Amino acid sequence: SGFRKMAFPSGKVEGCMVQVTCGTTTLNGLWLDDVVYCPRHVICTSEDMLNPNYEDLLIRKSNHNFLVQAGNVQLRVIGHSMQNCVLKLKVDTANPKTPKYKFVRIQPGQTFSVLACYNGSPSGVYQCAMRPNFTIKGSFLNGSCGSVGFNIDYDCVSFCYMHHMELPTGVHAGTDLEGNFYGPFVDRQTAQAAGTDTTITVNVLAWLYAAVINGDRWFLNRFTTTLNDFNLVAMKYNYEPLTQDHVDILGPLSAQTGIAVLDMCASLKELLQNGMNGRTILGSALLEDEFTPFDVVRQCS
Amino acid sequence: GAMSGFRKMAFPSGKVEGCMVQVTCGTTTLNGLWLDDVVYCPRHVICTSEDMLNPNYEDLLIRKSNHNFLVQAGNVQLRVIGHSMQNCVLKLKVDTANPKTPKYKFVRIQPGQTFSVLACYNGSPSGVYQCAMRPNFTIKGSFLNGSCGSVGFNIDYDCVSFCYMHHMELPTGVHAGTDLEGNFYGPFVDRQTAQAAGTDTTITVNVLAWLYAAVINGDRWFLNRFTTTLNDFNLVAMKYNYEPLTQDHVDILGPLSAQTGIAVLDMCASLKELLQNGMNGRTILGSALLEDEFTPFDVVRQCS
Repeated sequence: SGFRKMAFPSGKVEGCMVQVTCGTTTLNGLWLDDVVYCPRHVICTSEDMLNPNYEDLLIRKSNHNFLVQAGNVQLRVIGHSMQNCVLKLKVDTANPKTPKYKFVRIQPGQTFSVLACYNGSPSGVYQCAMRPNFTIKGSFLNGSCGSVGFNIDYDCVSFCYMHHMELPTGVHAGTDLEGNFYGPFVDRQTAQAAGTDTTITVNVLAWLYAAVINGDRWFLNRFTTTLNDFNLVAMKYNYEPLTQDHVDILGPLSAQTGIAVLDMCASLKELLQNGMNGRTILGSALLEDEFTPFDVVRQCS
Repeated sequence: GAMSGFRKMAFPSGKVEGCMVQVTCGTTTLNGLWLDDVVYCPRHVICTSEDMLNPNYEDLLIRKSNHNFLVQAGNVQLRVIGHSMQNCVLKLKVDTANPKTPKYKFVRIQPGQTFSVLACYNGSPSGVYQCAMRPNFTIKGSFLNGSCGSVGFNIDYDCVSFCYMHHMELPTGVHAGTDLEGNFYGPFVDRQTAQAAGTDTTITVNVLAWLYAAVINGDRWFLNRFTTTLNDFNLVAMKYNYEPLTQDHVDILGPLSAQTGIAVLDMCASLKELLQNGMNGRTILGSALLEDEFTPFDVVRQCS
């Protein structure tokens, strides 16, 4: 018993963090083999910040304009190229601490750990979900530009996120490691705001399944609902619509507990319309939406 | 501002991951911490499930020799060359100093203080979380199976301060353990006897620190124009299962009071009203709950 949110152990990623400086701009970089990956906006001046022509500005940078520091060791930049919004700096030394890794793109609702860094130095690690509006909850004190998000499967680090900007609403926005933004954001200094956020329904259902596996069953009811009737109610509460894909993903939890997904949906519907009525689920008075069905299957099954 | 949407973070766990090993005595396997040439682990590794009701640790340990302990670091077996018990911790001297030993210290913490736990199974790190030692001396730990020997720590400028080692799971799912000198936190024993955590309370000084952080960040909706005496606040707070606030706690909040221009007792009156009204929809620093696992030490440092 005891369902606590956990980040992946961050050691494998800590070994990859470096400091990248271009002129007056300093941020974090990820050093894998002989390449350092970082946000392409490291090359921006205040003059450039509004409507920059990145590829044109970059071909006019000499390698030595890039200062890469790994601890007390300076790495020499021998090449540079841009891949979407990510800058790739080829260095003269392969990182001896490079773990087994892959670059993956995640979907909103999926979870990962972020190793928050400042000036190439790891500060802390936290677990989070990509929100349905493609932002990540977090402050200026939860890491700066170039900090990365990842999952670990067996001994392999799957890098899924790189922080590009902190928005004014206490959330950050960024890209995958191939430089493709998550969400309708751009790497320019312009008025950009996160869209209205919604609750990740499939994760709340996974969390209710976690509560059942842990013997917290007070909210279970005898009813079922259709997927359409549930979605009609859920959307009135700013919950994401549930898809057949989400129903399929919850399949193993349904089979393990003997509670069909649309049976658990009827429990959630009752919780939304009537509240918790002075009760808790897994010791919490609020419904948790940053645990995926896989996080539940991994921690307790 | 700086803390809008603040998320609690654990310390980067790399320096501790390099210290985790698997310790086996007969049929019992758990985690050990390898620092220099010593492996630290719960002394109950020498117990069977049967021994756990009434273990006589001195009698069980005298019967062991160095060769009864199997220590594995990855795929490498470490040779045990000595063993001694220090309170509830077993110390195994090994023939190899850990080359990954970080700069470290052993410290004993107080209830309300925070630390990170690197949850491990069979000497392998599984996850990391941030927590506080509860006022009832327990920790709200992971779902679990074989995490005994997993440790709690803080990191200050590349020095790891080890403050906790997991020993037991209590019937309420919470965890109990010791410091790295083997002294239990709370009135618990490394024995499978009827042991129950006392009623847990909210860490008031941490909630107040969080409210000051919210004010520094321009989130002021919960403030009121009242002040309270320290005793009137404690009379109300205790009705809500909040820890009583002491003059030490009032002193600790001093720099936050000076930075915001809000006297501690003035913030106390605001908390008293929050407890009365509740946070039904509203958020503070982007969170729907009153946070009690963020200390004044960290708020003062993050809000210079």
